[PDB]
Amino acid sequence: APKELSFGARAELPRIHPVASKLLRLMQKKETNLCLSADVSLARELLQLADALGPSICMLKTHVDILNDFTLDVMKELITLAKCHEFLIFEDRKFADIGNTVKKQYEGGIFKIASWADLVNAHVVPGSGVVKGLQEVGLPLHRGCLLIAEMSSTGSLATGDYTRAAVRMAEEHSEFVVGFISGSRVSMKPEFLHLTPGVQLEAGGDNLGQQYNSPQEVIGKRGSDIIIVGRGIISAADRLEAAEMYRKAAWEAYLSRLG
Amino acid sequence: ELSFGARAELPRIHPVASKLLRLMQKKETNLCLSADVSLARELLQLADALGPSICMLKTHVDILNDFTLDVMKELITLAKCHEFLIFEDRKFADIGNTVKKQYEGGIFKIASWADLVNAHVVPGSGVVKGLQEVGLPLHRGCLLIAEMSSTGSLATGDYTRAAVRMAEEHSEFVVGFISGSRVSMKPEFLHLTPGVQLEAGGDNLGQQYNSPQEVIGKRGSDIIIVGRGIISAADRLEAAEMYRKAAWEAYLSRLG
Ligand SMILES: *c1c(F)c(=O)[nH]c(=O)n1[C@@H]1O[C@H](COP(=O)(O)O)[C@@H](O)[C@H]1O
Ligand SMILES: *c1c(F)c(=O)[nH]c(=O)n1[C@@H]1O[C@H](COP(=O)(O)O)[C@@H](O)[C@H]1O
Repeated sequence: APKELSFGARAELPRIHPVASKLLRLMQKKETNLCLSADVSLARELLQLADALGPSICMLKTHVDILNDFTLDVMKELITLAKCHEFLIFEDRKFADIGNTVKKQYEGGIFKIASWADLVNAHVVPGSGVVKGLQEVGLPLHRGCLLIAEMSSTGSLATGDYTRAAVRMAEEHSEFVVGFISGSRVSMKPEFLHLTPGVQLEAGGDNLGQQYNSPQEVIGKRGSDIIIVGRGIISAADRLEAAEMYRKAAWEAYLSRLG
Repeated sequence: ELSFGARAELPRIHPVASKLLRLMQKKETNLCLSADVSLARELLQLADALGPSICMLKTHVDILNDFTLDVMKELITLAKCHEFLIFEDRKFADIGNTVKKQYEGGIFKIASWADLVNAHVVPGSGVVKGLQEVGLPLHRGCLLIAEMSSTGSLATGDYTRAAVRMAEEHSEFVVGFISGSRVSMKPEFLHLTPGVQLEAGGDNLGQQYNSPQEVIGKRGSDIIIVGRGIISAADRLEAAEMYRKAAWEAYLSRLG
């Protein structure tokens, strides 16, 4: 490992992607490395959470394909909230098709994901055509992408050579790929962000293969940058205080690693 | 090697698989049309004209600019009229808890109109577990993606073997594979193969093509999935018939 740089300093690296630098600078300014996984089915609840929790988060992660009442105008309201509170919007679409198809899934259809999503993510299983296809729409739109190097779930096949393949692909598409979904630091290059889902304060899982680790384990011991938290926050009675708990945990773990 | 008709009757066969296998036998088609178009009107006109020639119509509804559930109602009507299955090529690849909602809910309500969906095995078996919580009650089936057609695909070796084990352990819901060749020896499982064209080639974004004769005849797969080879042709009906006769003959020759 080389000497660890603050988020603010990483935001200035020669090879940093513009989207990554925007993110890094608001993380430093706001003292948050928390990404909210806004896993709700109603546009109202999504906008209520984005508004109240916006001050506490660096990023709001969406699954637009589970919103019962999606319209583009809800994403307009979301963008306003993103601009007011200063967070990025990440559509967790986990693209996993051939380049020719992913291009259309990203740009078109009802969702027009590229129109409103600062970031998206993609699996590397199809080989590099998946990134090439996404790039063709993402680069003109000044967007970035995360590659899924590891998954949080039991029996995940994103291990060993697969994970190494994700890193190699990220390096080769640095004008579009800004980092990873992973459970650990997976690249030594500080220009890359590491975002980690499967995070809760308490040990446990769900009944469908999800596994949880703590913010201190993920950021502190495993070297990731940002925790992604859904149910840990969304299921809590006071979602604001839960968000603050996770923010303070992830931030302190980052400071101590720095540190 | 058993005929499609005989496989439809296998003791372990899923009811979706046997409905498919029966209509494949009856219609003499093992062609799945990959209806990769962005307009509902074009999708519907393709399904109607090409319906008699296909055993399955594969959609990407997330590419349809004018998706509505009424469009899917109109597609179901044609599916019943011409006798084909509807396959949403949604290539689910998230944790079990998420795919459940992506499959049942949101705008698309995929489970309400899709006979079949597919899923990547990368997340581990929870992806199947979550999908089957919605699909079993609705009497749907699922295909697991054991191999991909694209350049640099990581769905090889131990990955493919994992997909096969996962299928066999979820045989109540999983009916087969998306693969480039036969990956399983169990005749209850369907093999469907994308990356198929009559001519050698690929595209500019990593797609690779093999012929129906190579895929069905030499590699032991059951059904070809064909998109651009048909959709980009002037006369889509004659293109479909060319693909049908190729895939059908190749099957008969392997059966012989
Ligand atoms: C995506 C992914 F690629 C993983 O490896 N793990 C993972 O959980 N996801 C998605 O992240 C969120 C986790 O939410 P939680 O378990 O905190 O509620 C979910 O959106 C899931 O889709
Ligand atoms: C999906 C998949 F998992 C593969 O391994 N290969 C593959 O091509 N797909 C999808 O199949 C269709 C092939 O279309 P064509 O190249 O004939 O137009 C596409 O819908 C692609 O998404």
